[PDB]
Amino acid sequence: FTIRSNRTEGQALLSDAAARQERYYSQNPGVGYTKDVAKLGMSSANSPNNLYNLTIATPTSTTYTLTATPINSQTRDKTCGKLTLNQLGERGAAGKTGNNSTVNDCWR
Repeated sequence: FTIRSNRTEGQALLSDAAARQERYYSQNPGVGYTKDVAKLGMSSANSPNNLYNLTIATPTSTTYTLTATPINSQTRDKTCGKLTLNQLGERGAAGKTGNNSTVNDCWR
């Protein structure tokens, strides 16, 4: 249960939620993406071991940015902090986005 190993759970929270966004959109034509985790078929915005909490922004009806914020013991993760993922598949960490060393290492 290193901070580093625990990041896998945060990454998965985001990737799984992105897949759910695409399904929700397809299942609900004309409605757009959702900020409600229940509509994604999730019973909690927390990751299974309560290491990250998922929040969702939908800047437009056809875009979303997912944020996994460390909670509980994972708040010690100063290096990677909040992980992010959007509808384009762009990954982020520690306030940065894209194909760079900081983001890439945080997604390992």
